[PDB]
Amino acid sequence: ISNDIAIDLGTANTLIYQKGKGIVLNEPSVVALRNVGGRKVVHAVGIEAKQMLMEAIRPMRDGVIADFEVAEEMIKYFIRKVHNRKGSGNPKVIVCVPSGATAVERRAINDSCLNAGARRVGLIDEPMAAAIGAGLPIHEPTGSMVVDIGGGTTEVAVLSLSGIVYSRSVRVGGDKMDEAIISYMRRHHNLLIGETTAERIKKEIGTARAPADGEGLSIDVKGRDLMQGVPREVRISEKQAADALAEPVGQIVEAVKVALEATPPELADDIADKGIMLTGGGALLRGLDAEIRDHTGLPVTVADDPLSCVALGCGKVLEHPKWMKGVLESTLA
Ligand SMILES: Nc1ncnc2c1ncn2[C@@H]1O[C@H](COP(=O)(O)OP(=O)(O)O)[C@@H](O)[C@H]1O
Ligand SMILES: [Mg+2]
Repeated sequence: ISNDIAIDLGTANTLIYQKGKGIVLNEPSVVALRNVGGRKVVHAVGIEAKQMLMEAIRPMRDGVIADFEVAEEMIKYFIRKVHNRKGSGNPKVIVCVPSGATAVERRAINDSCLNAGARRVGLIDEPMAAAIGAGLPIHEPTGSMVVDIGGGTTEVAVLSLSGIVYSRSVRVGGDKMDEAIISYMRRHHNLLIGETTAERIKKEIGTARAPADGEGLSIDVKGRDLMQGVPREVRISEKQAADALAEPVGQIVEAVKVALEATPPELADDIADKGIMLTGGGALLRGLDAEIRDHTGLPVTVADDPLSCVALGCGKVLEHPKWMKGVLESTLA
């Protein structure tokens, strides 16, 4: 029985695919730090940390390693958590990393896996894993565009010839959408709300396009009054949430358009045929596909299972390592 794993080390969520088992771990990429005698201690990791949240730290939140020690501890914790005692002790590991990850960041990730016992580590770039999981024909000379909207980043890439031809990331994704909602409630309604409430609003009435409709549906939002601090409830409409999200949505649209203008022709025309493939959790924002379509004049398809696409692509590379080439940049023990 195998301990080989592929890790989607996301800005917001970490997923681990295990050989012969599938996705065995899907947890937020968060650590709870405790202050003990002026020292900071990694007290809890993942869903256990989120459930007890001490200071919250998301060490990968912006698509770069913010805290190396904490990121390493988080990686080791997750690897240890999925380890099977009755399985091999020296597994092969794949980790998905952002395209712009630096040598130092990549070395840190490789070392984390080697220090947890891996006999070999291969790194794969996020948009390649996303394309593979979305089922894009990244072997053909046909141009493909994938737009992966995650937590702290959106990555856009043009693929062909088993390779990335263009890639660019911007620090706008689902986190900035939540922050926009938090900011809207504070400035427009004098109401302090937390990330959990912001995410519920985004999922329930959040949308990339205002209702022609008028104001659309509405929900009740519970928070604390800004000046007072007393619990207060405020009704918010789909129109209002659309207003709140307009700015980060606009920045995601701009990222796609910037990528398009930088797309080396020939490839331009291969794109307007089958369009753009959206993946990542951020792609689940209602109407974002239509909004991108309307402002690029390009067709837009949302990948099946956009939250899991990267993990499933990594898993496919893990299971069928002969299927493709040098998608992996590898390091042995
Ligand atoms: N139904 C939904 N509507 C809008 N956003 C969503 C939905 N479900 C999840 N998300 C968002 O997806 C983002 C996480 O996407 P993910 O691809 O896991 O990011 P990363 O790979 O960077 O960790 C979060 O900001 C989360 O709020
Ligand atoms: Mg991701």
